[PDB]
Amino acid sequence: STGSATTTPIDSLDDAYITPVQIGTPAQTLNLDFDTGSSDLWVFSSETTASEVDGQTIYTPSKSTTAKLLSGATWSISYGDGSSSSGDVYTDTVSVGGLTVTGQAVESAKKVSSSFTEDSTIDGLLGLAFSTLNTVSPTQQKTFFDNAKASLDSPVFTADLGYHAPGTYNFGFIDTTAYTGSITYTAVSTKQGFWEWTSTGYAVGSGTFKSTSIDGIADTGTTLLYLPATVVSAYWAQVSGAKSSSSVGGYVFPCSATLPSFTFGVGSARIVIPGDYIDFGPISTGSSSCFGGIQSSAGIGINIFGDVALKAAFVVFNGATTPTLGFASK
Repeated sequence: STGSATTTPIDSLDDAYITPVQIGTPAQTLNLDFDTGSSDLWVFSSETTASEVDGQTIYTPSKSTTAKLLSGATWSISYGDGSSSSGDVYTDTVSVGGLTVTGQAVESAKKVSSSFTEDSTIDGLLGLAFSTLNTVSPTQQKTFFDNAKASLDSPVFTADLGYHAPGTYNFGFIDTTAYTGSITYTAVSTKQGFWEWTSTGYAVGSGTFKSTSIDGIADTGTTLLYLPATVVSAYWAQVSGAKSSSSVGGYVFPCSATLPSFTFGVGSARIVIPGDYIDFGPISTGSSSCFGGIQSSAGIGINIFGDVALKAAFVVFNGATTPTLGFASK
């Protein structure tokens, strides 16, 4: 089997991407944030505290003939941005882009933090990291990908995120028309439950490539590119007037700037992030100070190849017995 679904930016900055997912019988379609940095499929639901719902579409298990309470199971998750959610669990039929999993754990939110409530466009998350990070207790649950894997033509999914445009998540096949040149594959460590890999270095603009190992995670659920302070300082030093602002929470730059590109290494290959992808616009409405899309990972504890980086590539998440990651230009 295979699946193919379009993923759409939630706003004009590509802050996140939503992908329609069918849950239950008859189908209830919710727009979920596919997140390769976590491993829970959770949804706004008929059980979510009413004051914490503001415009989201909810899953109502009582209206699904295939829903079954997973008795005794609870979940609770906290994300790197400080947001959180928790609740109980049902199993139900879940389909993405024509690919159907029966008995998928659907984690029903009883509580969500304010950032979730305030984002009316995101109806929940669909985790695509390794199932060892799943938070369901006392019986840990498998991700949608893990459940689908054995039925897939090939044990892979791909992320093809758009810049200010829709893109695609495919399951079970590699669309050879969706990228240019060849795919370069690189080793993955699953030790921390993430799609963790080591970039071979970077360049700023038309500058020379610096060969240096940068361990980080491929994370579709993080907006920005978070890298070591040395690397980030070298990038922003090439933008007149750019500075790190503790008051704003990272690097800002004059909105009048033209940003240089940023290149990262994948083995001997190179992925170029155009300067425009690094512009996240005014820090507040009407400001002439703009927020940067490359920020320091210092104090996160891990480097994160988020959407800024991933949307510059066609990315293969290879879930074979020995997982790997592939990157192609597009």
